[PDB]
Amino acid sequence: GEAPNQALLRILKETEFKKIKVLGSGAFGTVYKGLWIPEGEKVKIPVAIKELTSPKANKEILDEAYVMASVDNPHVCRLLGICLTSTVQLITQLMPFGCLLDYVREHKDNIGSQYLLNWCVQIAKGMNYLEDRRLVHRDLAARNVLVKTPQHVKITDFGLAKLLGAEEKEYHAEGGKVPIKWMALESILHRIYTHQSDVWSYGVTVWELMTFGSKPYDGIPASEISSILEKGERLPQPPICTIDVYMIMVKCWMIDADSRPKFRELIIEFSKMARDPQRYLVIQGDDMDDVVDADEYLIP
Amino acid sequence: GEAPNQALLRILKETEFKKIKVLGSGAFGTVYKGLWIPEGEKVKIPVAIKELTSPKANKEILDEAYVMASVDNPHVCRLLGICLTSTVQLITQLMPFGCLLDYVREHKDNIGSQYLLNWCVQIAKGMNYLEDRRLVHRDLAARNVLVKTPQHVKITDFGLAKLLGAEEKEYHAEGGKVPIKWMALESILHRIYTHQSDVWSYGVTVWELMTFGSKPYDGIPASEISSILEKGERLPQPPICTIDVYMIMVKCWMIDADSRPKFRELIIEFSKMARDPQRYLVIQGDDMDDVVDADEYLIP
Ligand SMILES: CN(C)CCCC(=O)Nc1cccc(-c2c(-c3ccccc3)oc3ncnc(N[C@H](CO)c4ccccc4)c23)c1
Ligand SMILES: CN(C)CCCC(=O)Nc1cccc(-c2c(-c3ccccc3)oc3ncnc(N[C@H](CO)c4ccccc4)c23)c1
Repeated sequence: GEAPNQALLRILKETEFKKIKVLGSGAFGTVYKGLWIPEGEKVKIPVAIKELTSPKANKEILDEAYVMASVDNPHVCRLLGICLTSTVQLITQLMPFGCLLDYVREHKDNIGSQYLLNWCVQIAKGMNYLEDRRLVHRDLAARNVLVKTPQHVKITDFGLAKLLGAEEKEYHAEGGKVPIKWMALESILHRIYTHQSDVWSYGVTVWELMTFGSKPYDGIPASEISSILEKGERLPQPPICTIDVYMIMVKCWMIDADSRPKFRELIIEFSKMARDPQRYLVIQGDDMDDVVDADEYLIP
Repeated sequence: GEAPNQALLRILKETEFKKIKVLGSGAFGTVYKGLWIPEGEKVKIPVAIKELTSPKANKEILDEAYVMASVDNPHVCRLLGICLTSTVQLITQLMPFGCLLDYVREHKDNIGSQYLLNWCVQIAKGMNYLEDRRLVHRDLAARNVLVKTPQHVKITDFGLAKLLGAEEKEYHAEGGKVPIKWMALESILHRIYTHQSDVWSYGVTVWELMTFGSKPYDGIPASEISSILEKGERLPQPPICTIDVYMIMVKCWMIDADSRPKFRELIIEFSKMARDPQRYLVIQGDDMDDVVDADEYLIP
């Protein structure tokens, strides 16, 4: 009827792995840095460990496990396993440089156009993988893209992700509590989510990167966003962005979802731009200008 | 009778230059970071400014000015000028990375053998220049070599330097107060200073670099150093040093000063070693070893 999901859910013993330090905490619970040492082999795998014993929350962690266990792509984070302790723990590959949002914020002065454009390509590849797997992410943002190395990023945080049937094109949400400033207008108005609603969020994610981590609609409270977007207002053209790049962003933000580009198209277009990055992003780097070194100023 | 010293002593107005920050203070006085802007030209020269009104000290500052004004070489710091304020100020090119001693101490983990050996060559070139100018430095150490860039260092601090006559081979000091752990044995015993006594100090300076800024004879008080050296004891072979390199150090430390190498020989020998650095210095860089990244550990 539909393709059997034959993904393997690996169960790990708590004794196999070692918590080293807390990486962060919040409403999601807390995330630890750790080492995972399977008894049989001589390997030590660096890992991130996530835990929250509420009933609804336990169901949600396992829903997140299902999705991470079912994805396998170089630009998306996979679940390594779970540990069934007093509270359930998710285990995944450590992404040492943290989320991309924080990375761009505290490396503005050393991030070149080659890296910005390559990230855009990589995220588009991960999303296209997810689309092929009939999976709608529903929470794409710079904070949900992690950095394994500065040249390799991965999509993560599938806590809102939803699978789709072969005979199904959208997902009608309920209750909500979704990040408003990253979601498509049809999602705000009618709680509809598509692969093309993820493309909107991709647009906003790209906007974050090009603005080096600025908050979208900084001065605006969530309740207005709907009407602003209804009026035809969008995120402004970032300083470093040529019209070429900003045109792609704007295309991701059109009312007619089918008019928006597909992730495979976005891969291609950003791939093209990555071949000649300084034509498409204008960055200063890539105090006074009359300064001269003493041993080039010779006796007059 | 002897070669006229036709060096120019440039006098600068205090209004020409701008103190930006104190770089350091001590018995020498204080040194400021600054910018020098000659009124006529559109240049802004980064400079270091040094001031101490004692009578003997004023004579000494001017003696230091004489020497710095009389040297011109890429591996020695020249005097740009002096400013005749309430107290006299020496002005020279800023060496932004500070003294080499501090540099090696706080970059151990990122200093490769190529840099260590090249520095050794550069210092030897500067000293050979000084020898040609008939000038005996008398205070060569890692602290008196400044870093313009990580790949270009310069000799400085001529406060003990002495000029020599064409018919003269040594300098008999008086009073003293000279750094004991860097000076040759004949200087400790008989207050004699030569170009070959500077070579001893060069040996100790190289030892500092190869030990990444260790204090020579760390546990020993100054009064013993004479007898230790008299007994045949020397600084130990640093961990990273091949016998080839340590042999050069030891040669710099022989009783018979004429047996010690000349700076021109030291230039050559270290130059040769700089062509294949990892043959002559063994450094680890140039936690566990069973660590494996999660996306190279595939499902068993
Ligand atoms: C609530 N979310 C929608 C927003 C997530 C933003 C966030 O705070 N992410 C986050 C928080 C804490 C840790 C990590 C994380 C890090 C990390 C490493 C160094 C410094 C800072 C963060 O590395 C990671 N590697 C893999 N996953 C990570 N976190 C996700 C959950 O965000 C995760 C999911 C499942 C299992 C393990 C970890 C991570 C990532
Ligand atoms: C007492 N001496 C035998 C030991 C000197 C060790 C020392 O403290 N040197 C020192 C002290 C203060 C400033 C400098 C210096 C720096 C510098 C820059 C950044 C951070 C730290 C230090 O840069 C310099 N560029 C040129 N000369 C410098 N100092 C020498 C006197 O050490 C100097 C001599 C004459 C005029 C100006 C400066 C310097 C160098």
